[PDB]
Amino acid sequence: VSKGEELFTGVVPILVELDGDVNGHKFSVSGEGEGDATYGKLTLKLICTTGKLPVPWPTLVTTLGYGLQCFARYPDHMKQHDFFKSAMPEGYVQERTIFFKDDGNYKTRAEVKFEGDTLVNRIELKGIDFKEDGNILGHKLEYNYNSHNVYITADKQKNGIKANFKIRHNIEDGGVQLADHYQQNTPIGDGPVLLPDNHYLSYQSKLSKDPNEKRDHMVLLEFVTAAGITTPGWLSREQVFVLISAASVNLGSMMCYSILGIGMIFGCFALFELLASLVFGNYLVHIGAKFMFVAGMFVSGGVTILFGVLDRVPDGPVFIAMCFLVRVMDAVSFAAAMTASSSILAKAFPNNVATVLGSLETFSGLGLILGPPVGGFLYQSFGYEVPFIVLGCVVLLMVPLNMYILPNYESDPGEHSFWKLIALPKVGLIAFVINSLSSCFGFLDPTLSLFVLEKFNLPAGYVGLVFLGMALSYAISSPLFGLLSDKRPPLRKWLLVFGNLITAGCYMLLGPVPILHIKSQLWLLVLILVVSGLSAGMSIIPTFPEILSCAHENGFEEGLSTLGLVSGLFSAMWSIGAFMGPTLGGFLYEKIGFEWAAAIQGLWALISGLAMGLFYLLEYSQVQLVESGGALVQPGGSLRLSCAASGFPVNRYSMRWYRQAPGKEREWVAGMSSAGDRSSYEDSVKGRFTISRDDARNTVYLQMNSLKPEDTAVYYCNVNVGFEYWGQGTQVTVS
Repeated sequence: VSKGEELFTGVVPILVELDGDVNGHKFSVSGEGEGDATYGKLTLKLICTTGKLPVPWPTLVTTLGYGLQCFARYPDHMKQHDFFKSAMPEGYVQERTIFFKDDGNYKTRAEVKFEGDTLVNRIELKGIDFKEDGNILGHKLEYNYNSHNVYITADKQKNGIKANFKIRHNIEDGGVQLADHYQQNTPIGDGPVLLPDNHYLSYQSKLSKDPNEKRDHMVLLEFVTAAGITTPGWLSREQVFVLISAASVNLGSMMCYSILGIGMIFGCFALFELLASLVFGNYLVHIGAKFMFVAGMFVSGGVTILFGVLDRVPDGPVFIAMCFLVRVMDAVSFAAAMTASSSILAKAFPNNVATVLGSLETFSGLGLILGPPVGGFLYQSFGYEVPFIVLGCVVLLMVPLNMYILPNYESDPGEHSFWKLIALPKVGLIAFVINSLSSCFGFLDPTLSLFVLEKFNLPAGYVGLVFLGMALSYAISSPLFGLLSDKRPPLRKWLLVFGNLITAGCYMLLGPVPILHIKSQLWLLVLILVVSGLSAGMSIIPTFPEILSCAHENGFEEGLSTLGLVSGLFSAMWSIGAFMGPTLGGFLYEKIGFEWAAAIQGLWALISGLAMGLFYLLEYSQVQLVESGGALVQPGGSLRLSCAASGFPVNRYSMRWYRQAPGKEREWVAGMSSAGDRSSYEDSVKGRFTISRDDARNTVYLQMNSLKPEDTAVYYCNVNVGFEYWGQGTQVTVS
C-alpha cells in the first residue's frame, strides 16, 4: 500500500476523450462523470460531438468506461496486489487489442493520469476489417450490456500487467458476438510500482439514456469488485479494535444501568430521548463518529459520577436543577452512544451485520449477569457511595484507552434528508413492529411484580429472577438468529413476521384469559416469559439489515450517513415504544386489571404482524429463474427443458439458453427476441433444437431431439433487465 491510495478515498471527477475512426468514418466523444473507489461505483455521461456515431454504443464501453481500472474496490487482503492505484500519482498507459469473432479488430491506446484533482483518460482507437452489412456496422447490437470477469496476470519484464477477458454482446436476432480483449498496462514513470498476483475482477454494468438529451449520449454505471486470492479466515486489527471497543462500552453501560437500577421526569426522559436520537442520528458525519463515541462515554461517566451526589443535595431549587440536568444528560449520552456504536459497528463489518450485534447483545447479557453480584459485593463491603465513584473511575479510565483504539472514518456530508427515508411503507410497518414490541416490553416491566405478589404471595427476588431469565433467553437467542439472518437474507422476512405472532401468542397465555379458561400456575408464567424473550430476540435482530437493504435499494448513497439514519430511526422507534408502553399499560391496568391489558398488548402485536404478512404477500417481485428438466437418455432421445421466471414480462424481453460442458466454459446455444418472430441457434444445434415461449405461464421452453453424447452439460437460462440474472442450471447426461 503506497501513497496512491490516499488520492482515491473519496469521489473523483472524470474527463474522458475519444478520437477514433472505423473503416474511414471518424468520431469524437467527450464525457464527464464521478467515481468512488472505496465501494467501487462509477458513473459517466458520454456525448458524441461529430454526429451519428457509426459503431454501436455497447462496443465502445470497454474502450471508454473500463479504462478507469483505478476505481476498483480491492478488499483488505488484496491491497498488496494493487497495480492501478500503485502507479497513479502520475498515470499509466493501456493498450488493448479487441478481436471480434468473424469480424475485424480494435486497437486502442489510452493514457490515464491526474490533471490537478481531476482524472483524464485520453484514448485513441483504430478499427480494421469490418463488414458493412455485419453485426457491428449494421447496428444489430442491442442497448444492453452484462456482467463479466477480467483476469489479470503480472509481466515483470515490462514492469506491467497483462489482462485477458471475453465479452458477449447481445444481438437483436438472439445471437451473441464474442469479443476477446487482450490488454497490456504499463506505468509512465519509473517509480515503485506494485506487481500483483493472479486475480480476477467482476464487472457489473448498466446503460441508460438521459431523459433530457437530444444529442447522442450514454449514461454508464459500473460496479467493480476484486477477487481470486484466498483468505486466512480471520480479522484484521480494525475489526478486532471495533469489537473490543463495542464490548467495553456495552459492559460499562450495563454496569452503570444495572448497579443503580417524577412522572414528568419519566416522560421527559423518553421524550427527549426520541428528539436527541433524531438530531444525533441525522447529523452523524458533521460531528464525527469517533468524537461522538468518546464524548458519549465521557458524559455517561460524568452522569454516573455526579449521580451519587444527590444524597448530599437537600431538596429545593437546587435539587430540581440537578436532577433535571442529570436526567437530560443521561438521555443524550445514551442516544449518542447507541447511534455512534451502531454506525461504527455496521461500517466495520459490512457483510456480518446481524451476527456482530447479536454477539454485542450477548455481551450485554453478560453485563446484566455480572452487574448486580459485584455491585452487592462492593455494597456490603464499602457502602453506597464507594461503588458509584469506583464505577465512575472505570468508565472515565476506559476513555483514554478507547481514544487510541477506535479508528477514524471520515466521509462526505449527506444530501438526502430524513423525509426521504421515512416516506416508505416497509419502513413504516417495520417501525410499527419495533414500537409494538417495545410497548410490550414497557407494559411487562412494572406490572408483573405486583401481579405475582398479589396472586401468589412471592417477594421481589423471584420477579427479578424471571426478568433475568427473560433477558438471559434473549442473550442466548440473539446471536443464533442474527447468524441465521445473515447466512440466509431471503428468510429474514419470515424470521420477523412469524416472530411477532409468537410474541402475540405469549401475550395470550401470559395471564390465562378468562375466555381461554386455563387454570393459573406460575410455571406457565415463567415458561411464557422465556418463550417471549426468545421470540422478541428473534424479532429484534433482522430489522437493522432489512431497513439498511431497503435504503440501499431506494437510492441512498453508501457511507456513514445511511447507517446513521438507520441507527437514528432504530433508536427513535425504540424510544417511542418505551414511552407509549408504560403510560397506556398502567392506565389500562388501573382501569381493568393486568389480565385484559396483556390481551390488548397482544392485540397490537397481532395487528402489526398481520399487516406485515399482508404486505409481504402483496408486494413480492424478485427476478429469479428456476430451471427444470434434467434427466438421462441413451443417444437418440428427446427432452424438454423449462425456465420459469418472475419479476418481468417475458413477452417484452429477450431470452437466451446457454450450455456449460463439464471441464469447458459456457457457450451460447439458443436465443429468442421480444416480438417472437425471430430466433437463432448455434451450428451444432441447428435444426434439432427449438425454442418457444408460453407467456401466459411465463415459461421459456427448449425442445431437443436426436441427442448426440456431446450434449452432456449443465444448461442455463439468461435474461437481462439492467443486470443479468443467471438461472439455476439443469444437468443433461446423454450416455
